[PDB]
Amino acid sequence: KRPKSNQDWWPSKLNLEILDQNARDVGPVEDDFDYAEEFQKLDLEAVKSDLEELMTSSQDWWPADYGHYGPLFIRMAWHSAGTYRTADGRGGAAGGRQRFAPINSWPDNANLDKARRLLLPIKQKYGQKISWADLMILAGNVAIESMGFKTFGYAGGREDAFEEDKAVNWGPEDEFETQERFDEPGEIQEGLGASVMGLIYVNPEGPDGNPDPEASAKNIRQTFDRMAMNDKETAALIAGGHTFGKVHGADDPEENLGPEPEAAPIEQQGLGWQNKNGNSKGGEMITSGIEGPWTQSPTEWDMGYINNLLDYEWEPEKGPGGAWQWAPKSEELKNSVPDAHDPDEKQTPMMLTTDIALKRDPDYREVMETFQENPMEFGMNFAKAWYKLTHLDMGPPERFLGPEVPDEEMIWQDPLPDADYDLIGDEEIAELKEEILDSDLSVSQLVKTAWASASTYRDSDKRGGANGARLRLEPQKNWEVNEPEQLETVLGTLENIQTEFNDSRSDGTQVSLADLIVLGGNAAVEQAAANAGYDVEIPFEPGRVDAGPEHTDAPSFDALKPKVDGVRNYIQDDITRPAEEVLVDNADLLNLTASELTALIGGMRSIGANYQDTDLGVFTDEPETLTNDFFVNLLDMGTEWEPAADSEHRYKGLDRDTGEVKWEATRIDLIFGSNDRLRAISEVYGSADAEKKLVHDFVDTWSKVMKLDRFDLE
Amino acid sequence: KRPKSNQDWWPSKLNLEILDQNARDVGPVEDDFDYAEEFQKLDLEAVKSDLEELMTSSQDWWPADYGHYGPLFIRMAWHSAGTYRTADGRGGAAGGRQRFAPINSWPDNANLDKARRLLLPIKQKYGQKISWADLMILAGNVAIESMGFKTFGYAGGREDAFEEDKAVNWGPEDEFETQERFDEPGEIQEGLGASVMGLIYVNPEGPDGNPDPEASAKNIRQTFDRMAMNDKETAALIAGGHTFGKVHGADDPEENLGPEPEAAPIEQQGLGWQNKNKGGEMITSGIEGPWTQSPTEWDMGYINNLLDYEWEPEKGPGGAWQWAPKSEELKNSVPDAHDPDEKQTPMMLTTDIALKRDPDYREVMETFQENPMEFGMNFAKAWYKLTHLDMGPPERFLGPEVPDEEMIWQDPLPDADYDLIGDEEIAELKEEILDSDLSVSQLVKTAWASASTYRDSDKRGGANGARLRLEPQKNWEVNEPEQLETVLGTLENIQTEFNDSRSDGTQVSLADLIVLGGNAAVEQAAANAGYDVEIPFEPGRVDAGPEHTDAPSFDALKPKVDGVRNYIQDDITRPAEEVLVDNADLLNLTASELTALIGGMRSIGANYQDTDLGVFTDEPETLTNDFFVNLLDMGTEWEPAADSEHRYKGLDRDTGEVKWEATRIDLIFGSNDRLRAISEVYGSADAEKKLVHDFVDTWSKVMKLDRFDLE
Ligand code: HEM
Ligand code: HEM
Ligand SMILES: [C-]#N
Ligand SMILES: [C-]#N
Repeated sequence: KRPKSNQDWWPSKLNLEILDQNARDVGPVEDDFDYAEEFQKLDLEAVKSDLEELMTSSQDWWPADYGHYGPLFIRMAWHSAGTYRTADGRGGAAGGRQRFAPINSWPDNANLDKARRLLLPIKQKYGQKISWADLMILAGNVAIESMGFKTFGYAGGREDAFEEDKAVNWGPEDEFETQERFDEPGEIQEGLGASVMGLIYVNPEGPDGNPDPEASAKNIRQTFDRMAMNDKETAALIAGGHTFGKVHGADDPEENLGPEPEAAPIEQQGLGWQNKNGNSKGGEMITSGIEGPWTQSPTEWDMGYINNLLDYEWEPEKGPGGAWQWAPKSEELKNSVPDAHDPDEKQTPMMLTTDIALKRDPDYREVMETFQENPMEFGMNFAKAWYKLTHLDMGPPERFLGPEVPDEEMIWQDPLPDADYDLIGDEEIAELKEEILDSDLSVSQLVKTAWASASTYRDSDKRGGANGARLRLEPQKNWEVNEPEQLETVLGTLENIQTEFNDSRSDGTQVSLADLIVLGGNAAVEQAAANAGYDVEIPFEPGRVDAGPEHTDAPSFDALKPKVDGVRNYIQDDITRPAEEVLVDNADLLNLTASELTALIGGMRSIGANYQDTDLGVFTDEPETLTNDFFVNLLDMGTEWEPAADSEHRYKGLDRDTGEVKWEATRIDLIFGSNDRLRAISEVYGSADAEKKLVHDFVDTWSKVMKLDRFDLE
Repeated sequence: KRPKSNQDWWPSKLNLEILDQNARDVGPVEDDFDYAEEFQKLDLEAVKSDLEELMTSSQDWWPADYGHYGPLFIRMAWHSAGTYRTADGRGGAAGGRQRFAPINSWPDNANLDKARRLLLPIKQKYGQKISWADLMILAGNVAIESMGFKTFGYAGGREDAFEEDKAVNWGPEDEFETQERFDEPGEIQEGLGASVMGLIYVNPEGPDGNPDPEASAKNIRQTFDRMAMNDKETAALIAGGHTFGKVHGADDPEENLGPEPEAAPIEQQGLGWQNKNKGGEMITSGIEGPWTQSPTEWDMGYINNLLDYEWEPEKGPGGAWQWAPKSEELKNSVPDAHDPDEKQTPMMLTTDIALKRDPDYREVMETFQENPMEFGMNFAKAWYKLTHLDMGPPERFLGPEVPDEEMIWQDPLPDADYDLIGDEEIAELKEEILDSDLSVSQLVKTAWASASTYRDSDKRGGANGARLRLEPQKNWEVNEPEQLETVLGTLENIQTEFNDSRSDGTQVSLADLIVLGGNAAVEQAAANAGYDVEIPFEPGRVDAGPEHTDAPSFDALKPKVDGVRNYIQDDITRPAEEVLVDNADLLNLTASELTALIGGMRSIGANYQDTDLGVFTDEPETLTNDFFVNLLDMGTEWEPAADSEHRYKGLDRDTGEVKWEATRIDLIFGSNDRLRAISEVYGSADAEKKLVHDFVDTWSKVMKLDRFDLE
């Protein structure tokens, strides 16, 4: 059978596998592979020409509807980007993970296995020059362009993943197509981007399977908001997308489709949902279980969707696949659309509950009305929304590659300004270092502020980080965890240094507050190491700039607000999961391994950079001195631990003999002495001759985090 | 909550996580870390001195029984080594994995969390110079020596792991202390080293919890045989071990002990089994009492108590089955473990009575009782074997306490009493091999047959020694005996002619010729494809003889499935691809290395019985990426072959004509989501050179796995 899992024996066991994913890159790609460099060698137009030709090259094993695969490719692209969540920046099209379980087998991705398979020859032809991730989005773009609508732009640069993202929690359900995340529409459990397990956003038949358009709109609005889209963008995307193609449900998928890819026979070679006698029979194609086209010309860009939806009355009915769908009352639309496969037959348009939701909901209705009255505005909004949808997880403008990248930078790219001055050199760096350390700022203050600046970075969607010094802007400047009042004091002192440095120059050289924050942190770490007798020189990369409020969507940064911060021993008093689980989730966003996280937390506790300057986990008699005291004292059996009475997050470390309170700590600190694997790391660092190693490892991790958003080396 | 793993949604999904463990080494240790070099700097005597002091240094949180922790440490070491299984070489003491789930929380390891904790100060004092794995065995040895019994030897060199071994299947049960693996004692499901989930070998109360000693003996016999031990070794180890210490069962563990370590509160800091209502009231197994009158002294006390008195079964204070003496001569004959002023009566386990009631064990025990010197030496030798079985060949045994005598279970190798060949001679032999009547396929198949027996679990097997030419390997079905003899015959003639033509004292071994021939053949296959590759070759392998080979012990290395040769035994229970992954793990391969290997190999064509299964190329013996290009071609449709148990047919989608034949070994690379992603890379237009180089790198890595003398 299967070798089982510790997770099965102990469901509550800390999920360190997510951090192990950061210890190596699976797949056959060399260590020195530079995708950006490879994509630069690609003839994008040649790939687009091949995709254009593919659009009308029907393959017998999956005949193209209306002789054009374009709509199928748009759906593939929308589903690829559609899993994105702003909460943690996970999901999305950046790694092409629709190709792996569990996403490749979600019911909502039924038959996209065939869509991706149609693209295999092109992928093989261009090889490493174009990733599956980039290719899936490009196919969607070419499809839209080939059907009469010029796209807003396209950027390459999405490097392919070779496995699923183990850190994504898709929901609490134990079964696909079920929901245990909301009681009332618009009240979905926080952190989730969809209202049902296994679906992209919402149920096409309506909430809980009920054809209730009004209620459907509530979930549509909430899920799209959680995917960074407002009402106008949402309506533009749905209407633009459903302007093309059709839904498939010749019969009930529950009884007519074979196992999803992960459960299918080996001879299926990665495909799934085999149709019982007729996978090539387009006339009996089954995907969602809903049947019918939305418009009269499913392969042409026009106002057909908005017109059919708004200019006619619709009623809920039961389709041939047993699913809820809507049909028009009048016969003005009866057989007004050619059959997707039978040239001698016609079909009547249909609408989904989620489409009717756009007409019933007052706010959405207003948008659709305006679009209908102004087709130009409809196009403008759809083009920009499609570009946003497919590029929002790619990070800053520097990561957007290729000849089709728009000249206009969008706010959702969190753009950084150019430095209109000369960068400081080694001499200046050393001077600023001494000046910051000689200020009224302490080592703890400097470390805390540099961490506050860099710690917002998340590798999921490449947002956040120290470049830009957005820490000094809304909303970060007022986040509780950053201690607003304290932060102001530190920033003012650094700004004064910046001013004095800039005014003392006579050659055009200047320094940004962004660089001073990081440089101050580095100087403070070097100082703490020096206090312990170790001479360390942290590599410093000058060039960070200071971003302004005009180019910062403040509300969008709320998603980067930490609920738990291990370096600062901050635990929001409202979190549901155990603090250490959040700690691991956050560590993943910083691309840390379990060993790096351990060195970081342990080293940090010897410096003492806690929120509100508490002594939680500060197991040392000499604060601001980088040593392995945290581990030596944490592992000492002479101390016994227990939960603090009349407390929520505190534990007391008592002398096992006298009962004298020796230390105080939180679960963040104690997990390193409890979890089997973390304890093995702690034992290494807490050994007699491991101090120097811990110092070097702490410094290496500190430097790594400070540089996470510096793509000036990509 | 926590993300629901793909294995939860699809229980039958391939377990590639085991190969990912070979892709990265978790933990903080340097990439260029050499434990052997570090252990070499250790003052072993100083560590032993510290351990001897520790034996009588009682800690208040786990007070030593009889004022000596020796017996507890022996138990810790026996449990560390005792999970070893010969079937796959997994389990055992070599990585100190008793420290990680699930082993750290098995009921049989109750309170060893305290034993390991007692060793923490010594571990911290010596740091990287001594691993936990080495320290746990050393503590057991020092315990034994301190209590009056000289050990046969000790070797260091076990590198610590930083996580559990995900490839070990511990059994089918879904609950600890239950068994769904035997219907009759002595008939345990194959591949398992214990009769119950969560126990080391057997249930101390008896099979299925019945105090039946005769039946218990059947499970003892089978499980110890699965851990490489015969009747004399088994009896010596049990009697020797139980000459020391006691079993703890002050009350029922089911209701008096807190959660095991993995389930315990964070404040427990890694410990578990917190006693609810500890010393005088220690509860570990739930069985209570000493076996002997002097539990911290080596003597004949266990064998004498067992054989010289009659015992009867009863329920003890912890509610478990144990045996009490029927005579009052043994009443209150032992001092209480925490109070020398009070006394206790000895007890025996159903598994000890098993040694007296089973005819074969009884004969051994009678011999031991009559000859203490025979008992002692059998125990000393078996304890050394037990604790060193998974360390590999003699070259891996480190330190000043390694015995000069090498034992047969170490799979020893003879020294090379001659000068090694150089570049010029290597080239000559290479040419000679290629000029023979041996084909590229015969050469590759033979080298693979030689190198592929290596398993990283216990470091047994591999091409060094040329044991492929000896029993039992020369007769294994997978090795095609008749065909193998033709190849070895030709290489042996080349060896003879070369060795005779020399005068400077230089010689070449058959072990080296087999590998050199394989390398020359791969190079030729690459050249046929237009690529010039030079495979690194390391001379120095020797030819082991039957006297360096315990043949029966090598049957554990016999493959049920061989991916490179597309061999699938017709009796396997698991799907072929699951066995393939299990085997790949033993060769330390990642999913990508396995893919490069199988795909490249199919273009060469080295199949068992020279079949065309998975050989998706029009030009065999030519190293290309044809396997991938053809496997991924949608112009081909696949279906199981009618009336076939392992075959599939690849048909032209627009004709129905058969284009190819294949097994699940071949098709999994085009079915599994992750393997397909790897296959797509190699089947791309500009990936042939990369595949050739990746195949060569993997081939070379496998050829050198047992060369413990490089990196
Ligand atoms: C409230 C959000 C949405 C829901 C519930 C939804 C729903 C559905 C369903 C049930 C299908 C048919 C699957 C099938 O049977 O073949 C489909 C197809 C489609 N969707 Fe949507 N969709 C939504 C949003 C979007 C967006 C945002 C786009 C793109 C900008 C898009 C584009 C398409 C296209 C082009 C097709 C037709 C595929 C084809 O002809 O094969 N959808 N959708
Ligand atoms: C059929 C095989 C064996 C079985 C069923 C068995 C069973 C047990 C049980 C149930 C305990 C008591 C745990 C406790 O309550 O504290 C124990 C203790 C012990 N075992 Fe065995 N055992 C076996 C083999 C061995 C072997 C091979 C050795 C070492 C060569 C060993 C040495 C010890 C020692 C020294 C203790 C005493 C621990 C102490 O005093 O804390 N055992 N065994
Ligand atoms: C939906 N597409
Ligand atoms: C048991 N040992």
